[PDB]
Amino acid sequence: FRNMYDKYRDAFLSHLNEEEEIKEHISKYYKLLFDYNCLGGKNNRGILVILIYEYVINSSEWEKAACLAWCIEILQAAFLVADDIMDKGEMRRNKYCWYLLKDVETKNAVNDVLLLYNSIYKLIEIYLRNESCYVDVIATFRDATLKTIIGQHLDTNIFSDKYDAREIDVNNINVPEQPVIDINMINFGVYKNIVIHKTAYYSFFLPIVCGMLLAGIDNLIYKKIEDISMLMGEYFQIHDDYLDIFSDIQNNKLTWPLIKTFELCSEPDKIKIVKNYGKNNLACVKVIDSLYQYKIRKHYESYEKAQKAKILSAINELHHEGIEYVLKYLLEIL
Amino acid sequence: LAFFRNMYDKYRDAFLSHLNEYSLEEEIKEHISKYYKLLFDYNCLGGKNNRGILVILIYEYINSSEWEKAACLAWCIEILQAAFLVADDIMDKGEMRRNKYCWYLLKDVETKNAVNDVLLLYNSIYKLIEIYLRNESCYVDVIATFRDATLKTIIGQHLDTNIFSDKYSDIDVNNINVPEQPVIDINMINFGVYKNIVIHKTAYYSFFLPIVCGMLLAGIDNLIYKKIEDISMLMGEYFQIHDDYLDSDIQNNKLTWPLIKTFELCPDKIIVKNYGKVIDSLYEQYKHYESYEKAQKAKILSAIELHHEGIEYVLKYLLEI
Ligand SMILES: CCCCCCCCOc1cc(O)cc(CSc2ccccc2C(=O)O)c1
Ligand SMILES: CCCCCCCCOc1cc(O)cc(CSc2ccccc2C(=O)O)c1
Repeated sequence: FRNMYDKYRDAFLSHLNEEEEIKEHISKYYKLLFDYNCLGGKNNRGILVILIYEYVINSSEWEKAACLAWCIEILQAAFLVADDIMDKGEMRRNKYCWYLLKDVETKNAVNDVLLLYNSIYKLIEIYLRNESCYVDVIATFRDATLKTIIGQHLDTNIFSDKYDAREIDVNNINVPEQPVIDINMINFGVYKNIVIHKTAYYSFFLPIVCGMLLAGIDNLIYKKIEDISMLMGEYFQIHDDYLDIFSDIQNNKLTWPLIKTFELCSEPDKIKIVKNYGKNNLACVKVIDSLYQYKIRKHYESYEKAQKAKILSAINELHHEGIEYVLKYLLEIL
Repeated sequence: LAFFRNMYDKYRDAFLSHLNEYSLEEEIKEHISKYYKLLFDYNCLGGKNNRGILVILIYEYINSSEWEKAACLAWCIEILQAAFLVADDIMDKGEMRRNKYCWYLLKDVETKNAVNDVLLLYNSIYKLIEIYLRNESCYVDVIATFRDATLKTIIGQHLDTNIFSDKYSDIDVNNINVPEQPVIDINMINFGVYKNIVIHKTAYYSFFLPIVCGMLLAGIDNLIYKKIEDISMLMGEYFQIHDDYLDSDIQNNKLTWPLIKTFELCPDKIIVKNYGKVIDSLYEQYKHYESYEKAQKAKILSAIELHHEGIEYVLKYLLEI
């Protein structure tokens, strides 16, 4: 996989490359945009396409599968660039975030998101325009992205001022909304709504469905895969929330640990939480951290056991030895 | 007409419905709606709608089902326009757009949302086209037209943003310290480059796309598309240049027509010390626009050798308005 990279980068660079001085500057820039942001990640989404396809093969077919696999990694790159803009991040994959670079800046990074994003659909035209799944593939990418955009919306706004059912001041361009958690949003239903949309569709559903469509599978097994994907996304974002404890607390994010602590702590501790969650002051966080007291460590281990079981149960009702093997596999390496 | 402007709520609500069919909780769905209805309303309405009407005109030159599909494409262009405006304002750090505050400036919105909202508006387009034209034979071609124009636009934007920048000289992935102070580069101050920028940044999506949209839906592939591409390239220029004439362009260190015309014509070049912060008085110093508009209008009418009385009429018409 990691070998095929240059081929797809260059095919798109080629597309762009049809005044000479200008063409040359464009290339130096866009090659870096690709290299800087597409390489360096673990590539789980990418390999998943290749694995699922394999288990459901001449060189031409790999060419097409590896294309889809790389298009996922591009999508990922686009999301990381955008998310770092939005969250005002510092570090990503142990380098500076793209937008932070003096030769890049926020102005270019925005434009670059749209570029990466659209690059995907061009590469799919180059390699799969004639395949019968073509239209379905481009649709999968579109629908997964839309779901991701909504999941991102929610994650950004769940505790925000705009969330009665007061509307938006199209005249207030000044003053800020003193980041303040909203106890009404601190429940599992909402969290799942965010986590499923923000991560499950593009991290699991998309790659699997890509590998399945190319292979010729529409059939009632896609909805089975959607549900497994929903389950995996949760299992997994929640894992991530467990680690980012050992910026989210100051970044005022809805996390699993936050919700578990809330449904579990005494009416007086809930108030401490509200006074310290998301605020700048270090005493405030050193303290949420100490509330995590309710042995969140242990409550995770309990959830991981139970959720892993829910995931395996749904996989065994799939009736496809090849896909079952891959998903059992990914659930070990995820 | 304002028949077009009437169809608006239908397409906005179709896409809002799509969202409202997601696996979410009712309270959450309600907030989502409130927000996205505003994103559409605030950014899609208020414009002149030339790109929109162009689709409807070209197509016309018809039962209700056909309008439904053509007005879809027409609105999709206006949504595209909305997304480009939102994005451009973030990039150029703008203040006012259509005589209100820019979307991203709003305290309930901020840069963090606006970015995400550009992607949402953009993708909304392709969903609307699935809804209204999934079964049409031109479907695949239509979605590609939108894709290719966007890509050209994106490149045009890249150029417009960077033509005078530090990296364009005869990238440091470790420098994150406030950017270099902006300086024009005399090497870039020529017509070739400017047409490169203006063609890509505006011509494909403002002219080519809406015309090709009206053409594909109508059943025209044929060798007349490349004719339309060229007219479209020409109009793009004719028109960005007009906008340069009305023109914070000097202040924003932008490559403009007046800048290039003055440069090829003017010790005065050493412009370099004041552009991007008297430039104004260098312009009244050196009428040349009125000369170009007469010549370019002629070049455009001459190309409209199209052999199609219906299309020719509309293009002659748009060139007036
Ligand atoms: C339109 C707005 C875009 C919204 C998209 C939000 C993106 C955040 O969702 C994520 C959540 C996670 O838990 C993990 C990851 C990637 S794994 C990863 C993580 C860090 C570094 C490298 C990698 C790597 O393997 O490539 C993504
Ligand atoms: C993602 C890459 C970023 C893309 C950036 C593309 C730049 C888009 O900005 C513009 C370009 C133009 O050539 C003209 C206009 C104003 S026309 C207009 C203005 C306000 C209302 C209605 C209209 C109308 O003619 O319908 C704006």
